[PDB]
Amino acid sequence: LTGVQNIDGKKYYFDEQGHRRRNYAGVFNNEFIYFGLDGVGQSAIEYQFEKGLTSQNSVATSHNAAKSYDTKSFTNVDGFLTANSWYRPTDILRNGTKWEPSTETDFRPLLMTWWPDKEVQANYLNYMSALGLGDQKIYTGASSQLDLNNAALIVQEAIEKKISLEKSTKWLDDSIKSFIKSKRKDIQGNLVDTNPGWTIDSETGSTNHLQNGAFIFTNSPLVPEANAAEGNRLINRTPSQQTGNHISYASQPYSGDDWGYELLLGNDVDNSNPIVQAEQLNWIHYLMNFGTITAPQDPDAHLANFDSIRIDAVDNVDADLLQIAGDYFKAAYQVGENDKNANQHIHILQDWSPNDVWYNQQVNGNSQLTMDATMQNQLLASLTRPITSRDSMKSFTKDALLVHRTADNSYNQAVPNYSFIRAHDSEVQTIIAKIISDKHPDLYPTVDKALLAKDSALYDEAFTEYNADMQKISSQKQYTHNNMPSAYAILLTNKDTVPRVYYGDLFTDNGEYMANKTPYYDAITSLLTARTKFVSGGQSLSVDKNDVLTSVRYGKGALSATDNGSSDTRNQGIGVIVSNNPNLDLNNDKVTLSMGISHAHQAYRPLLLTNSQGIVAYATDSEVPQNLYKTTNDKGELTFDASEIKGYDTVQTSGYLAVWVPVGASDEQDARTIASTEKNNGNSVYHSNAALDSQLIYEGFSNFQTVPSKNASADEYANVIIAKHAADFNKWGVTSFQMAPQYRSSTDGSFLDAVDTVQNGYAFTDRYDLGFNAADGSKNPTKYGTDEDLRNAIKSLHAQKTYDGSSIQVMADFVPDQLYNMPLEQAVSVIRTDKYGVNSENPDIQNIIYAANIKSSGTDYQSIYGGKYLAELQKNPLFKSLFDRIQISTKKTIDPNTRITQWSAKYFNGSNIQGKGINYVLKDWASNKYFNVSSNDDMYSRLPKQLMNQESNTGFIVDDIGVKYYSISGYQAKNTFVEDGNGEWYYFDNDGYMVKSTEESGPLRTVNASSKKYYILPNGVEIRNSFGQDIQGNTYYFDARGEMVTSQYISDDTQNIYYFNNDG
Ligand SMILES: OC[C@H]1O[C@H](OC[C@H]2O[C@H](OC[C@H]3O[C@H](OC[C@H]4O[C@H](O)[C@H](O)[C@@H](O)[C@@H]4O)[C@H](O)[C@@H](O)[C@@H]3O)[C@H](O)[C@@H](O)[C@@H]2O)[C@H](O)[C@@H](O)[C@@H]1O
Ligand SMILES: [Ca+2]
Repeated sequence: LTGVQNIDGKKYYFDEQGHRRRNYAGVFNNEFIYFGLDGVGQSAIEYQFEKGLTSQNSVATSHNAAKSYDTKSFTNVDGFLTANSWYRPTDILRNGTKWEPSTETDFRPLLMTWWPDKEVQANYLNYMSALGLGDQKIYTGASSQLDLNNAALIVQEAIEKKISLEKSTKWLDDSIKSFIKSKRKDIQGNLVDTNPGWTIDSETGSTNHLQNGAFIFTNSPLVPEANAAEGNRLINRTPSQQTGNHISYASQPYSGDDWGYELLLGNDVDNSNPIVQAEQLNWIHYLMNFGTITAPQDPDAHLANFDSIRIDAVDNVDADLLQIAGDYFKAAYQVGENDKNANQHIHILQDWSPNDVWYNQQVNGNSQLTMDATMQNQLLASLTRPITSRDSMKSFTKDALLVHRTADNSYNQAVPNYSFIRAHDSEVQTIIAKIISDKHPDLYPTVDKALLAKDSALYDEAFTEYNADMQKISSQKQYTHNNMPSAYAILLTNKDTVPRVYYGDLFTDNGEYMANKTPYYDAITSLLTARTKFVSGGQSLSVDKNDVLTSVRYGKGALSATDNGSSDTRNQGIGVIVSNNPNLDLNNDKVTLSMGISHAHQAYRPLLLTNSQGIVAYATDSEVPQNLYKTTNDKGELTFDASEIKGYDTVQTSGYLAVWVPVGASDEQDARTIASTEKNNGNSVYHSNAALDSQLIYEGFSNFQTVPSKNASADEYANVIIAKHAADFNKWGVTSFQMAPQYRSSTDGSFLDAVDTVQNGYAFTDRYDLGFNAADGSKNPTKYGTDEDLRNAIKSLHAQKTYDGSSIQVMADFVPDQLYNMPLEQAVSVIRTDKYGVNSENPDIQNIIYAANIKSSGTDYQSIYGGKYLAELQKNPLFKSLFDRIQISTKKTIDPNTRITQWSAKYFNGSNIQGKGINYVLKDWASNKYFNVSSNDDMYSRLPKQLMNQESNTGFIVDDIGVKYYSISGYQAKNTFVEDGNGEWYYFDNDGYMVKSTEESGPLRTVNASSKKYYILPNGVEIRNSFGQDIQGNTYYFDARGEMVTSQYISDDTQNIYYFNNDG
């Protein structure tokens, strides 16, 4: 059978293929039929909407009309209304039994007396009915307007009685907010959001962001105060892309890739805005003078200042900031003059992209130290990986390493760098999340998915496993790093690098600060003090035929194996042996430590050695038994037998580790070198040399440190423990103490940093608040301590003095990228995007108005200190070059003339998706304009006419000329689409009349001079997800938006494909 058929008094269409069709329109045997989803024909002549209007004027609309139309009587966001708007009516139905004038505090939720369409009204009624206040009747969007209105009166009676009983409306804010986010069962049987336009479910777009979605803020004439200047909101200005275009600075062996992207986390700060760039400078000046600024009455306030900064998230922010900072330290502390001044202020980059190393060198001029990621990645791959996945030791002599150490024999050649093995983030968090995954596949089956979980009970569980696996032998380490002391032994003996030690190597990553040691503490703290006494001179790496790494330092004064050295050489210069093979069987093969010829016929003793029991550590010459002493031959070589070196499997080593030092060193002996005072002509601020290698960084925190409970004793707080243990860090050779960010944390759980169990300080609302006491004067700390406790930690570290007589530096975590959890809402124009700022191309969310949490309180410490010192600094001659500098990305100078005391949306690139819902800002569907109460401009819609006690009618009205529609608010449809409760779409033209196709002008129609073609029946029904037949017999398809498809193949329900060409 083909064509039109009556099967059981019902019309069906069978195509020319014989297939029964659904969602097909056409003129068949001179009759216009629409085969709906059923596959059943409906008459495309007969109107499908209930004809008629109902007045929204009631006996009660005179009373429930707003007393004042002005902002006073409406809660609002910059004049706009949201679903959580409350308003003051003229009268209150007090206790459900009398109309009384409203007082100044008699506000009620807008949603008690007005809804944006009938379906929301229906759902509200059934929900308030679930709480016992509403009627049993179960009204739907299908039920009549008049019934819904009367039911809202019965609900209102019940609300008012409850309010009179409580003498409070707080319970109603609670219940309406819960209604707005409510879920319900459906026909499918799955839970769905009741009100999708008011939840994250409507915020659909790209998932490529840490928080599953992003907005870019853009300008729009509806919102004057959130609009940025022209040439601001620059995106993705990484060091590689700072100019506007990617630039590889890398040469033949090395990569010049960029892994950056602007929108990382939170609310994204526009660091391309010159006023923001000035406020970033002001914040650095505040940190570098924190003591003198916060405790002016303390005579020692000048000892409680920070000395250096680490730049955080370098790949995510405008790279102009690196120059701004590098200028400040030249202006303030003359770091450009010589190594002596440079090395007193050691800054570091979190520069993960391979190109950044070379950007830093060529453009940056080394104002901050790059990380050696090639060293980190190689130490991990060759030793820490379990046996299956492990690289050969021979990889340490490869070409792709940043600093070749096989033949390093000179100063001022290597790129100045810091190298490390682990970070608060790097190689800690990922391991925990994998444990969560391997224990709970039901919640997070893929490893990446496990990262994101915030449950306190999930971390506690994952950590008892993590801690237990760290105690296991290397062959049974399922998650923890193997060979950790072997890695630290290479790192701490290497030349031309500033090593950084992670807190969580020495201590447990979780629990009380400094309270529990790792299995590695003895090995690593031995190496740290030994570095101070022996590690100096040139270096060489080798690997013998058995893959045994031998790293040698020749001692101060000697730069190669054939160098005779100075008087300092003899008792300096360590040698290290590492194997990564648990079954190493040397047999007849010999391992050789070739110390220098400067070290011929010389007694050596062990610092570290591997047993089956673990690693033995000898702290002095006299702790070594005399048979373990070994003397070098005439060439300066030590030789080892299978009786000494074999494969091991302990907690601390897969393979072998040994460290040998020359006998007879004094206790006065320090291997470190004083910084040069000679003037530096070079582009770089730092130089890789003996004085710089004398430095060492200690990352003094972990994410998963337990957070001192509300009534914690004074000595749980980490900054107090730091002050106690100040001498221990100096003993370890620490010259730069990298503290945690000290900023008051968010507790909201938008991210892992924002979790109340681990409030690390990277998630903050008020950058200037380092734990100042509360308003009442009660002590109110951060995770680490009060402002007092911080100032005292800084003084204790400053009181410690290193080998050159200078203080131990204290480093601030400089975090310019984002702000979290801002208190006030602002209207903003948004586009849905991914993390790169690429338009996710959602039609519904293009330049729409959103109520974003994006405005600071204006009573915070930002409001006190923000831009405060820019007036002072501009007047200082030393800072002239900073303020006159043309920045790379902006091509303008910094703008210190405006102060930022309240953050506003105009200073942000964008934000993560906040889950308010697209239609959270309220809007009349007929006029398609937003409500605004602060303005009577024509771009905004006036209040719904009922609320201003005017005549108001809603529904469809047939007329001698055509069909008009009025919304629930009482306004006429003009130049919009309108969905009926039946599910059908219609369109209304400029004249305010429904578009209907005619015999003379067929169903395929452009409507809005938009070049977009739709299919409209004689009903006025605009068909969607459907096929449309022409009078000529041509067939077109119309997508989910109703738009005609062109040059494209459409797939069908039954897997049938039709490919429609351009225009037809
Ligand atoms: O202030 C916000 C945060 O600041 C710090 O973190 C900043 C950086 O966070 C991430 O970097 C961590 C990540 O870096 C490397 O990831 C390697 C990946 O590189 C590519 O994409 C590659 O193609 C991938 O295969 C590979 O996985 C490290 O090796 C890894 O260990 C680290 O986890 C961002 O990605 C960076 O762009 C940011 O600059 C601070 O640590 C955070 O806690 C703060 O919240
Ligand atoms: Ca940014």
